[PDB]
Formats: sequence, structure tokens, C-alpha cells
Amino acid sequence: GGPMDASVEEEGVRRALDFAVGEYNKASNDMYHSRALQVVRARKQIVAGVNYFLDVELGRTTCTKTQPNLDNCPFHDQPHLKRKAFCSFQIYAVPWQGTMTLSKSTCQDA
Amino acid sequence: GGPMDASVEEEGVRRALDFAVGEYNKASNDMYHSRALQVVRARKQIVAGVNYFLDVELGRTTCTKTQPNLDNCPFHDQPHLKRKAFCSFQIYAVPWQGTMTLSKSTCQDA
Repeated sequence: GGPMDASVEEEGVRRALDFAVGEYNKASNDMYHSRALQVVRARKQIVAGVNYFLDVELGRTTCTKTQPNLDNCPFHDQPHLKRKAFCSFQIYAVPWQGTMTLSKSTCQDA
Repeated sequence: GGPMDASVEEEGVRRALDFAVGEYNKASNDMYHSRALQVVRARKQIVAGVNYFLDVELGRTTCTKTQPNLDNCPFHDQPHLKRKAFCSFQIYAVPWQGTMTLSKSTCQDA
């Protein structure tokens, strides 16, 4: 944990750089190819995380976002207010740093 | 070797779920709060990789995207065509899976 100095002298780094430049040129609206003039700084860090893959049915509750006690709030009962959705969430957790990132989320109606 | 089973009956999972739902709620255009009705499938996987952090100066070349010798040819010496950019790329690599993904990418022109 914690980025250490690295350089273009290393395989992984040169490959990462060429990949990065390739993606940059791929995403740009420029008709011209851009290329690396110089690497001003390079660092590398081994990281680990835990992916949680959750398939979850969500229900619409009767509570608005502006109010308390949402975690046990009743689900809508009335015909046109009821909304349900089946969702797939991928959460990338890094317990060492106390963070979570939502890597993927798609939802389809019930 | 794939993701292993997990369940809501687990602390990491509940936290990841709460995070996912929270992110789902803040991103939606619904005035009502949504919450989990049922987790239908829960899996988890520990993963490792290497982050490469590269601060790179790119210069606009006179070669088009549609050209041979695609990364190595003249830089624009034309007064209003010339462009240099200082970019910060974060590449997440999984060497034992031979993959790379561009997680972050930002540039500030010169």
C-alpha cells in the first residue's frame, strides 16, 4: 500500500503507459495522434480489495428523500405508486482504507 | 477460483448493500426513497492488482489516427495547431489475468 517510485525502465510501466496513451487517443475527438513527450512522474502500488456482487430487488417506499427513518419505511401499496426493480450492484471495497466504490449498477423493472 | 458465496447475514455485505442503495437513491430522479426488498444473490471475491500512476506530457503529432508508424512521427510546429497536454493516468492492471483498465484520466493543456 502506498505508491512507490517507478519508471519506464520497467515492463509493467511501459505497457501501462502505451495502453494509457492508446486509450487517450481512442477517446479523443482529435484527428491527429498524440504521443508521449516525457514521463514527468511514475508510481506503482499493489492494491487489494473485495468485490461484492449483489442481486437485489428494490422497492419504492412511501418516504420522501427529505425525511427520517428510511431504513424501515413502508413500501408503496397503491397501484400506480408501487415500483419495483431488480438490480445488480458490484461494490469494490478496500477495507484497509475504509472506502467503497460502486463499480457496476444496472436495474431492470420487476 | 471465481467469486465465493456470501449472504446478507454478513457485515461486509450489509455495508456494501447499504452503500449501493444509497448510491442508487442519490442518482435517481425519484422523490421517494427506495430500499432493499430482498437480496436474491450475494457473492464476494478478494482481488489483487497493481495501480500505475503516470503523469505524462503528450504532444500533438502531424500523423492522423489512420496512419502507419502510428505513434512515432513529427510534432506540429504550426503556431495554432501545436498542442501539449499534461495528463495524469491511473491504470489498474491484473498481470496474472493480462488486463489493464484506465481508471482515471485527466489532462490540462499547454
